[PDB]
Amino acid sequence: MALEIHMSDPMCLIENFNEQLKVNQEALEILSAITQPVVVVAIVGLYRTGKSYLMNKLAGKQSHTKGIWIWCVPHPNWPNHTLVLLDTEGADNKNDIQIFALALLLSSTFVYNTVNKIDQGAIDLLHNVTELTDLLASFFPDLVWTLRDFQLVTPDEYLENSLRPKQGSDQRVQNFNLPRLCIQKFFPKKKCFIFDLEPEFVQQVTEFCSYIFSHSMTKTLPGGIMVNGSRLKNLVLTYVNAISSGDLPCIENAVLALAQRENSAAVQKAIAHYDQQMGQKVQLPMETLQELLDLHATSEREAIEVFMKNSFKDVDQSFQKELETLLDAKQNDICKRNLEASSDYCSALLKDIFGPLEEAVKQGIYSKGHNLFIQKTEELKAKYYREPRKGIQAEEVLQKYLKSKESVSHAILQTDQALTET
Repeated sequence: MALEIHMSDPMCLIENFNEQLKVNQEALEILSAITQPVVVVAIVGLYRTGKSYLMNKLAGKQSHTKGIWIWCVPHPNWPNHTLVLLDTEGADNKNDIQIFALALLLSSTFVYNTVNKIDQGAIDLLHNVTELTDLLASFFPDLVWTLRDFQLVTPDEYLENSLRPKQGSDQRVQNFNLPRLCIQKFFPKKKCFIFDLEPEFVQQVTEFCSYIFSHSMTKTLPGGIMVNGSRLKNLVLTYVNAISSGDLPCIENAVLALAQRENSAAVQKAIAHYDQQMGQKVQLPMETLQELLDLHATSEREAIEVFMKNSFKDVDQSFQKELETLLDAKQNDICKRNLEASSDYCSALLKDIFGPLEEAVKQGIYSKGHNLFIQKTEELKAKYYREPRKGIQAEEVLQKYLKSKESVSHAILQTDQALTET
């Protein structure tokens, strides 16, 4: 089951309106339904607003300030891959650093979109967002630093030269090297672009898109764990609830929370499959108990397989043992329902087979006599035993009914013997 989604316009994902970080639930239902692997490239534009121009070129064809906006499009070069675009723009206060580090945590490519040239303020700002996403192999996202509006030096050498530290040890050169060295090791792969309709300006914006479409990889987690639309939803809920609660987002707790949710979903898909198979193949008045248990075993082994194909790092087999106890409870319930259905069905058979019989004795039709009453009851037991499928509780309910009619049979014998003497 694969559901490919293509949306025409971007939506709001995280809201920083007022003071609390609110999550747009409608954007999560669209994201969760995505089954393909996602390539999340986050676009963060500082200072001047860029009318989300880079986001539209990456999508294949309004203000995104205090919050993150998401846009899911199919990858143009990678088949069966979903391109997820995150756009956000913003001395800037501390509330925008939280959403920038969020976009950095959710992304596999971080597009830093500033203006003019690389100043100390933009480096200090990028250094600040890397601290909220704690860093304590290749799951770190790559940096794409774009510069708008402007000894031959290439843009790549400029970015590598804008981060080259100067030797020294005073508390004003160390503070000059600390942010420029903290992002040197944070982003292992770096790329720089210089921007300036003009026929030459689109040349740099297309090779920027060609670099994003050819280099940006599927987002992964520590442990070689590919991320799709469902797992990115849990990453957002884990990271947002971490920031909104005052905690620093730890990544080892995000993967455990994701594992505990995919396992809870696994035991539900197993029970759902078991309920479907059991509800479609079982009519309660079964012929024999063994035929009901064989139906349960076939549905049980299929449910266990559905769990194993959807589980993810089952800790101590706690979810598998939980599933096996629920299946055993359904085995005891269906066997109890099988006996009740056999008793209730067989009770309705006696009301119709012995209905006219106990109604005939009420009018004294055997008050002759009794030898014709025992042979008529015996005749009705042959019709009851030759019913097509009545369950396994057929013998116990018949005897329980016959022992309740002993007083009626003894009374007919008294009347039959009372008139033979006269």
